Amino acid sequence: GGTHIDLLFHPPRAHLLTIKETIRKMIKEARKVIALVMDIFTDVDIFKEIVEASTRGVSVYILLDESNFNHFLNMTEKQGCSVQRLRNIRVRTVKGQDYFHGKMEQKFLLVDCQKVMYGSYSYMWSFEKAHLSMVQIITGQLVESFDEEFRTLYARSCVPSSFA
Amino acid sequence: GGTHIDLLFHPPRAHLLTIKETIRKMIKEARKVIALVMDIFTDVDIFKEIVEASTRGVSVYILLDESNFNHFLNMTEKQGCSVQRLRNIRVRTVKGQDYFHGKMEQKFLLVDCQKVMYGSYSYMWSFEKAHLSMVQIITGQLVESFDEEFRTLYARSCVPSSFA
Ligand SMILES: COC(=O)[C@@H]1C[C@@H](O)CN1C(=O)c1ccco1
Ligand SMILES: COC(=O)[C@@H]1C[C@@H](O)CN1C(=O)c1ccco1
Repeated sequence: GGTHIDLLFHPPRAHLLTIKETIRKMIKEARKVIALVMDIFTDVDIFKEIVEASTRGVSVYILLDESNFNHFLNMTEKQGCSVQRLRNIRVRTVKGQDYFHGKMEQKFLLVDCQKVMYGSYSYMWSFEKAHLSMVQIITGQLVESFDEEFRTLYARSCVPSSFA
Repeated sequence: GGTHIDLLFHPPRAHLLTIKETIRKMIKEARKVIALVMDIFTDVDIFKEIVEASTRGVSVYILLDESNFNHFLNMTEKQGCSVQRLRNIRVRTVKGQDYFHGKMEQKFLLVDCQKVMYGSYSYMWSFEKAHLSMVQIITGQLVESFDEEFRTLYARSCVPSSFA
């Protein structure tokens, strides 16, 4: 087996779902595991879908850029929905080399070791309404390289300071 | 023919060249055309390579995020190297929908309609020294989709205001 890749764009071009609707669909259809690497995560709709998935029993692992993590924490506080009290979600932070903050500038979503969304869309209102972006939907062989990269990032991640 | 994809990382993992050395190599080996879509372009080494390519006769088309274009202009002024006086380089800007600036958040390099570098590396010192990032080197069938996306972006681009 090879690798299959479909492109999606924001705004949409020659496909039926927006990128955001495709993210929510990927998450709603997850059976086993969600592995997410994201620079900035403030989009409440996407967060809700991930929380719902975790309540069905899906194991969710989230790696967030350290410098922007406060924005995720602010969003989860506003929502009354602490990741520390959700048993099936683990969140850790990843940073680069400071000099000015070094950042984890990689974004992808990996579901059931089966499908990846890889591209320039960040989970924020601005990507739904303001920015131009594109992603690949990847299935097949190359997915295993994303699994390996998620594990690689996970190994260099830290428990966030906030958490006890 | 299908599509072939190799991953590269910053910092490097199981490959010989850094992403930046691979960018310079792609550019130095271009025979015909370079098509670049970039959010922020301040890296002087990469810029030098693109100028050299244009002086060999390579047609270079650069699409830059509008909101960050001043940073490119500042870099080319510091370098004494105006894109308006280089006959084989065209530069245009692309913007999103403002509300706060909407941005073109897509980055890729497309050389000779043959090879693409697609991923999270921006052409700035910070990506060489501080940030974690990854790209794909793509060849084969999927390259034609990047060609089509470059043309799509180009059609929605503007002459930058500075230029006369
Ligand atoms: C599917 O929803 C949309 O495409 C909306 C509809 C119109 O408001 C344009 N738009 C944008 O999101 C956008 C982002 C960058 C440039 O435009
Ligand atoms: C090939 O050059 C490098 O990898 C340098 C060497 C060491 O200084 C680490 N590094 C980084 O660029 C970096 C970016 C994010 C985290 O580390």
